[PDB]
Amino acid sequence: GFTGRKITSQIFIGPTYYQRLKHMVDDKIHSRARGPIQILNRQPMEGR
DNA sequence: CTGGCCCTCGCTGTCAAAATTGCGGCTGGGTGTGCGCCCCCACCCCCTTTTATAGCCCCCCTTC
Repeated sequence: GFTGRKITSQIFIGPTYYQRLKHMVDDKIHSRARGPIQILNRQPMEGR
C-alpha cells in the first residue's frame, strides 16, 4: 500500500468469520496517583 | 565367700494412630445478605349498671 510495489510472496486472502469480544481496552485501562485509601490498612483501594 | 539359673520388674525401641498446616499470581465483572420452656410477679382490662345516639348484623319468624 505504501509504495505500490508488488509484494514478492503471494498472500493468502479471503473471507473469514471474525467476532469481536467483550474484552475492550477502554474497560481495562487504569491508573492511579494518590487516590482514596481503605479503612483498616490505610492502603490503596482494590479495583479499577 | 563364690558361681549357675529363672523370676519380677524397669526401661527401651518400635509401631501405630490422632492431630496439624498449606495447597500460584494478577485482573475484571455481577449479585446477594444481615433462643426456648415453664414458672412467678406487677400492672391493666373487663366483668357490671346507667342512658342517649344510629348503622350494622345475628337470630327467629313468616311467607310462599
